[PDB]
Amino acid sequence: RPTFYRQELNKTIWEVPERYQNLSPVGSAYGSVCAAFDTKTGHRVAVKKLSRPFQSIIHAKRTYRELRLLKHMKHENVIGLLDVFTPARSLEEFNDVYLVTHLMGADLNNIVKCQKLTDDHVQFLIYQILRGLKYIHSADIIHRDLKPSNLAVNEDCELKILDFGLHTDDEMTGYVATRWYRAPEIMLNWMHYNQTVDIWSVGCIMAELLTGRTLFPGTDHIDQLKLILRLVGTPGAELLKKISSESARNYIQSLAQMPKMNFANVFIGANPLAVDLLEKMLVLDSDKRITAAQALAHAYFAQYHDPDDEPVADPYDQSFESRDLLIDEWKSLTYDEVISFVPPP
Ligand SMILES: C1CCN(C[C@H]2COC3(CCCCC3)O2)CC1
Ligand SMILES: [Cl-]
Ligand SMILES: [Cl-]
Ligand SMILES: [Cl-]
Ligand SMILES: [Cl-]
Ligand SMILES: [Cl-]
Ligand SMILES: [Cl-]
Ligand SMILES: [Cl-]
Ligand SMILES: [Mg+2]
Repeated sequence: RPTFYRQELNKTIWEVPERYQNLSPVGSAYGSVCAAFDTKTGHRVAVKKLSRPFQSIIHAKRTYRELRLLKHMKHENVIGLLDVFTPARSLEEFNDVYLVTHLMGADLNNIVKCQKLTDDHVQFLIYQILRGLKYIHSADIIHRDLKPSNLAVNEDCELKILDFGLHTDDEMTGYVATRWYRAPEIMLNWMHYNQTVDIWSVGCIMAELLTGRTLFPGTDHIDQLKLILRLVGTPGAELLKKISSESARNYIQSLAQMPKMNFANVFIGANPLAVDLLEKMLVLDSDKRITAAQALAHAYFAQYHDPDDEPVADPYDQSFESRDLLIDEWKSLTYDEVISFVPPP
């Protein structure tokens, strides 16, 4: 067991192993984050102290869920776990959880907002998102919250996916980027959704990289749906059959019918191969959207595609999600996962 030291930073007590030095507050409802230098590995890191991890059954289960998922992710284009620790010496005194990851600088917002992106840059950035998603989806995990602020990028244009969906009603209301990248079937709860909700998000992000503008910046759920249907057309009977809410089907049928637009007249001047790929991602019927593995083999990525270097994940057991436990049982499971952690090479 390492030696810990305590300190108060911005009205919060931080007790961490000596290896972590020069802690500097950088952000704060799921927890507080400090930047630090990890003397063991030489990396600058983010250290997150979880806020009230075991205050309710819901919170204790969410803590366990986040820890299991971060321990599993081992891929160049996905954020991984460098360390996890508690200053507790026993389950009896266990109350605080700290998570350690690589410190991320820019996100994709800083890139698209204030940079000139060639088509070659768009190819490489979207390639890396799809490479990470093929890995994530192979474990039957759905990200659910892909958007530019959840994509870290460095000076060499290398990309990592972070901030897995693990949101409230108010946070999705109005003119907010938190909803602009969501597939319509989950935005309006049309049906039980698949992993291709993430592919819809990738299409929205690719369109924005190519044009410098948000694809579907709706002022509310209904305004955003209208923008979406103007581009991809209104649903045919085949998809309407798959929508569960009779009220939702009723609402859809009240709209005048519209054909799919010509994407070459929307994304003027774009690489024709990029246009072709967007038409395969931005399909209203989620059964018919291209998958991550299929998209990697698309001719738009011929420069980067290497089928011997696009790995899949080890199997991921999520049976706990249907389990009904007490706070102290979720807490004990989390404790076991903290003490069994093995750091990467
Ligand atoms: C590339 C730059 C981003 N979009 C902007 C969006 C906003 O409303 C719509 C949605 C798509 C169907 C047309 C209307 O365009 C235009 C071209
Ligand atoms: Cl990482
Ligand atoms: Cl503790
Ligand atoms: Cl964003
Ligand atoms: Cl990175
Ligand atoms: Cl439903
Ligand atoms: Cl058109
Ligand atoms: Cl597992
Ligand atoms: Mg985020």
